[PDB]
Amino acid sequence: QFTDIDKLAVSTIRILAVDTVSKANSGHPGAPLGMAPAAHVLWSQMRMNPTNPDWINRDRFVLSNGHAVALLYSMLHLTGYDLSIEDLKQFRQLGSRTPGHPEFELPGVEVTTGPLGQGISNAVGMAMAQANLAATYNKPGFTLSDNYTYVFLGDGCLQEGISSEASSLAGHLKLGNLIAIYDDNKITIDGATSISFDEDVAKRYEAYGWEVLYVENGNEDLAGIAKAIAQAKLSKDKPTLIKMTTTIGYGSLHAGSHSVHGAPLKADDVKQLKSKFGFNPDKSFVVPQEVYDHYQKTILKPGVEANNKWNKLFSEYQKKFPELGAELARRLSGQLPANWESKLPTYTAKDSAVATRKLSETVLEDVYNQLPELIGGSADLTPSNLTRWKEALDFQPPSSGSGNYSGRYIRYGIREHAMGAIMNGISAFGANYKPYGGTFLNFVSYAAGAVRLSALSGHPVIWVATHDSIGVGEDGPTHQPIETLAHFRSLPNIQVWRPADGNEVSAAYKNSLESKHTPSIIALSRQNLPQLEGSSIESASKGGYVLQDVANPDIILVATGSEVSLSVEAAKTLAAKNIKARVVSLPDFFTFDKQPLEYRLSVLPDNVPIMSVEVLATTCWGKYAHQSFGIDRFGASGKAPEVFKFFGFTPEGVAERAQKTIAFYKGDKLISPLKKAF
Amino acid sequence: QFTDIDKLAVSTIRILAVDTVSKANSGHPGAPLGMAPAAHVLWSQMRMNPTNPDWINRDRFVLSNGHAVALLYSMLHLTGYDLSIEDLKQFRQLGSRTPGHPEFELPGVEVTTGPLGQGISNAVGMAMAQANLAATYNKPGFTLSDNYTYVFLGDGCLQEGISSEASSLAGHLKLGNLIAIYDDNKITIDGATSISFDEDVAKRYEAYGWEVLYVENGNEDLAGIAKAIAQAKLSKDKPTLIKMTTTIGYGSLHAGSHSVHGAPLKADDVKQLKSKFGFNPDKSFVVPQEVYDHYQKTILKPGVEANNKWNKLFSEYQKKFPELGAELARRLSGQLPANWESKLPTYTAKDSAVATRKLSETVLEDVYNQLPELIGGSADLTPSNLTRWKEALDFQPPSSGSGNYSGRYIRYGIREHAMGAIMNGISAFGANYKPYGGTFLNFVSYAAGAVRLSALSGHPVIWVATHDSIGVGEDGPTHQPIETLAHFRSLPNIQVWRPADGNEVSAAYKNSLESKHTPSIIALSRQNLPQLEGSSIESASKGGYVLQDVANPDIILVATGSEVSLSVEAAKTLAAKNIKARVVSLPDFFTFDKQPLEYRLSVLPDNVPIMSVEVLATTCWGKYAHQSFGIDRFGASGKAPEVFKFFGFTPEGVAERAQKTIAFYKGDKLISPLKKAF
Ligand SMILES: CC1=C(CCOP(=O)(O)OP(=O)(O)O)S/C(=C(/O)CO)N1Cc1cnc(C)nc1N
Ligand SMILES: CC1=C(CCOP(=O)(O)OP(=O)(O)O)S/C(=C(/O)CO)N1Cc1cnc(C)nc1N
Ligand SMILES: [Ca+2]
Ligand SMILES: [Ca+2]
Repeated sequence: QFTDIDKLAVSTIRILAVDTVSKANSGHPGAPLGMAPAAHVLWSQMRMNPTNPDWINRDRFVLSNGHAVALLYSMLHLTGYDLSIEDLKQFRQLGSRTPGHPEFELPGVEVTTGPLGQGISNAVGMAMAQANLAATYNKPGFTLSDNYTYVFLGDGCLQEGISSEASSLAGHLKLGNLIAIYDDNKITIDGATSISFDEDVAKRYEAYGWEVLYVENGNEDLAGIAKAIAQAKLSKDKPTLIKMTTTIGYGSLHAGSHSVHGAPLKADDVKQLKSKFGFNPDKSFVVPQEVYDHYQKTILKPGVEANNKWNKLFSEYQKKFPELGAELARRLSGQLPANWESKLPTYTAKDSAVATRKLSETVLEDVYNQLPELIGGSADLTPSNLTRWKEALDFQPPSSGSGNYSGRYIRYGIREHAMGAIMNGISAFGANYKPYGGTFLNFVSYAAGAVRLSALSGHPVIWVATHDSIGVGEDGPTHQPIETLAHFRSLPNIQVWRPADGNEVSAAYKNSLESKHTPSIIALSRQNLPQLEGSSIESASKGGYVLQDVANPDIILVATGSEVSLSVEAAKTLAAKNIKARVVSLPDFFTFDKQPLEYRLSVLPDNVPIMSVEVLATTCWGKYAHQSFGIDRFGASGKAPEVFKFFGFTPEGVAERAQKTIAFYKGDKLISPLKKAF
Repeated sequence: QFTDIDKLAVSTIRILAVDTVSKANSGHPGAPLGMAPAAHVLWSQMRMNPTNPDWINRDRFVLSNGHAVALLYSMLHLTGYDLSIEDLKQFRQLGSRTPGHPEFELPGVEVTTGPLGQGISNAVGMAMAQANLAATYNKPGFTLSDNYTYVFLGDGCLQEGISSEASSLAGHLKLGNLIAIYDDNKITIDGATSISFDEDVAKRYEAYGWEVLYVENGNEDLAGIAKAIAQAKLSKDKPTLIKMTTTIGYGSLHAGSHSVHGAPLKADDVKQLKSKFGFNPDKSFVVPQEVYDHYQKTILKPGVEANNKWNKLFSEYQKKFPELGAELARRLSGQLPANWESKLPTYTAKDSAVATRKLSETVLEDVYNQLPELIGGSADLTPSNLTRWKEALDFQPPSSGSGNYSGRYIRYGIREHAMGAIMNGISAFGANYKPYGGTFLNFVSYAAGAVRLSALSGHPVIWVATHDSIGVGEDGPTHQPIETLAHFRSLPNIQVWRPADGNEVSAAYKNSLESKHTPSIIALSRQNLPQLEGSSIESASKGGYVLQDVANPDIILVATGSEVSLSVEAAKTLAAKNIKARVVSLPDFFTFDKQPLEYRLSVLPDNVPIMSVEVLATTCWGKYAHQSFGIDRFGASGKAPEVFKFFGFTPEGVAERAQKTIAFYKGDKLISPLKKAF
């Protein structure tokens, strides 16, 4: 039952968003105006604490149509979050807390959106995390977890393939606490949706197993919107999509036109809009006191009290369940178990040779019990990635018969992109969730859109990327990575691990799991590799180190993964020719670059030629080596050993190129590629 | 009406594919065994010429579930293509004509598949190309174009978001000559589809506007498969999907199990399989003469005659329609109009400043009439990319009211990945089709899966990627490319143009359009840039050149796009300090690298420090410069000019770093980064 104060709040939201966009003379007024009614109704019935944006059991909201951020900033301010009118007055300005698209860093913003399709996919992950948390910690009389996951999205998100992947999986998973509101306004940047998007959205979502509800007049029907949301909560066995029809830019002289999608409304348009809603056309950023009072009473105080009651319930829970209570308390503090790394496998040169793919499997087997927050999965490559521990229980709806929500292994299906965004959502949920997902390194590229946000937002997600090179063999070039590592090494804030042996694999996992703000891609091989003499978790955790040292080397061979052992063998060939080669292992560029310059230079000093060895593109190696031996063309379908030889990657081949490099620089003064002039 | 010979052909296909996989001791026997009946029926009614795989009006077949390639190689051999049993006996071996996944290079293989979801998307493009060719050249009594586009796909392709994008668009486009057969075998690598994929596929496709037919017993129902295909052809207004249920690995002792998906069948399993079908369990690669005879009579001879009648029809067409006939003849020869480049815009330092985004629009406007094979489009960013010429007619179904199939502008919607694969399909169709698609550079990354195949297969598609950097301004970091260029510059066989001004933009388009085997990404800016003194189409067409020369320079400033003008201004600042700077423009790494070493060294010689300037990652610049001034962190939301200054990109900022570089190397012997030791 909504009254005049509710209508006033809606007008306030609409005008505040418009003023925000107008002052910036940049931004999108359309969707904010169209979705204001829904924002008011939804937020007014959400259980959250504006004074504690991190409350674990808060209902969560995701703006998948991120360009409509002026609406989110308006809601954040109006409902009590730490965002002021001045912040809104700095919308889209260098260094403000109000960037042109929602950023994870801001309190109240659950994830970074802007790239269409990501938000809704993130929400699927949030709902999955909630389901697991509840199934793992809830007890009779102690409902610690039961929040809802709300999402706003438009035609753009519905067209991006990632949302189809995520929605198909969400339907299979029967995520009944996931509720999405679709802004059905029939407009996109190119004009009417009919010119490129006339599918039956409702029918498609029902096909995924979603319940689809409708709100014919999303422009004014507050009760209808409220009723749809209420109904969505009743279908606990199906995620729900609410097709809410609205007029983009409602209120504007050009409402319903693509022109109001992403350009500020003209001054006179804003004036008539305000007058129309009973506001002074000559005033801006106006918030009637009655509106603040209303939200204080309907959202803020009730939210603070809900959080209060929850803290009381959790306090008692820890007394009732000391172990589970301490476990969750630890997770909420964002810390892994003390000395958890002690369970990471260690090796010596005496141990047998193992593929890093298998070594990875062993690490997972040795730490999954120690890390209850660890949630794994694979994009339909479980037997190939070796990402599922022996007695794992799959994350599935109870009715499946293949597992339940307390399960910790996700069957993502052939959906890399959605897996990437879902992991971001699981990570964003909190409670120290540590999601990891497996697939072939070459197909991690299918999820670049999501991986980029993992890096930008700082979601510590982990990609277990096996079959890292031509070592794949027979499957051929369409399956053999060449540009993949160079790509992500060029992406800020992402670890790109390529472990050479057992100890390096443990270091990769150690650093990846302890990471709080940096995602990780761990590139693994399927071919067997020997346990290197000189490797250790401690040294490899530095991203780069001297594996095999020698006094006054004639050359330094810097390599990664499978090529480190190759370089060690090449060193033997060189030694047989009275040539000294120091071998450097560079497990991770990112981690290495984080070390002090002093250390990095001790690894890659001046006065000695440095040649890199890695069976992938050489484009990214200029930062560490003078010359590079790699592959800058596509692969080949053939037995792995034969393919390596085809490309010249044999001990002799490396040694020969080392000799050429030595002769090439004889008599020259060499400077470490690490030294910069500014 | 199929008889015993047809059943024998199916058994021959099944066993040949199995033997092929077994000899390689690598590969996938599952789908080939399951889809053999459909392959026989489909191919037996396809109008194609095995003796001329390039016949423009041939019905086309795409194996979207590429891992099932043993089936395709079997069909190619059995039906008369230039592929021998020996070729099959070299399946998955280094250098053979039969790699582990289908490659575009092989005659009879329409596109490269293996990465799931690409094939079906490519097919959508092929059908679109056919529709346009027919609408453009067909005349009363002269039906030059009317072929069908057939596709085989499995659960894997249906799960990848790219196929949803492509299928949604295909439905909107009412592509009635597109017919897809879905291998509904309920199995994927992780096991039963029910664990991650239980959506209602039929309902979803009907929601897109596709007609969905069924074949309950795809293991034996030859007539049913034939009837489904016949029915599909009757619905000229809807693409058709045939849900054909089969048993994966039909015939194997382990049929129906995930174990037969991608591992050769054991020796004894193969033996019982052969005995079961009436073949000798001790013989391999057996083709009964009656089978060759049957295909000679039902496919090869009829195909040769159909191609013959078509050649006769086209010869008469050329006499009837001299102009249109010569036009199509030219296109079929794969050549652009003689001296077509004469229509490319040219500029001088006297012309006004223009954003390369706008310059691009002008090129398109000046050549679309000259190039009838040019087909453009945008992923819902037409007004932003400026990719649509003034009097263009959109490619749409006749019933749309927005255009028809003769239209040359595609409204791709927010579907970058599908746009990438669809352009590949349009390019692959032939008739010299030149598709180009626009979107923001940062979202080209959403289509990496397809772009990679553009490079691997060698489809000369063109991406008009606007808003190339922080110059984007207010939209912020989620929209500002940092790693994008570095990523694709690390990918073999792809041009990554970043034109600095008017002449460079024309050079970019000249090289991109004349390209026969290399795709292109043209990175464009939105900010205005001046017409450079020293630029020209001829010079820029070399990928790299000396824009502003000077005798005995103290430093060389090498830059791209918007940073070239910045470096020119920086040179003025340096000159004011009695410092000489030569300015080099590097529009395209790929094209530059193609030039003779002699030329490249003349542009980037020894004995002089070289500093690169580009507002993106520096990770890829080690190949050309000693020091690099770029951005290796994410962007910021703010007015463009302010963002540039924040990152220090002003004439003074570049000049200062140039001075640091000069001092850093004073007294040292410098070698061009271009010189290699091997
Ligand atoms: C294509 C596109 C938009 C479409 C707007 O349609 P919508 O239906 O989602 O909403 P409205 O109803 O509000 O128009 S908003 C937008 C941006 O770049 C803006 O962020 N873009 C470019 C864009 C392209 N591709 C991706 C992955 N993300 C994007 N943001
Ligand atoms: C996941 C996967 C396959 C699933 C097979 O399921 P399917 O239902 O399409 O067919 P079957 O019925 O024949 O099993 S086959 C396959 C490969 O790597 C093989 O090419 N892969 C790994 C893979 C992952 N992701 C992408 C984009 N492409 C791939 N090829
Ligand atoms: Ca819309
Ligand atoms: Ca299948």
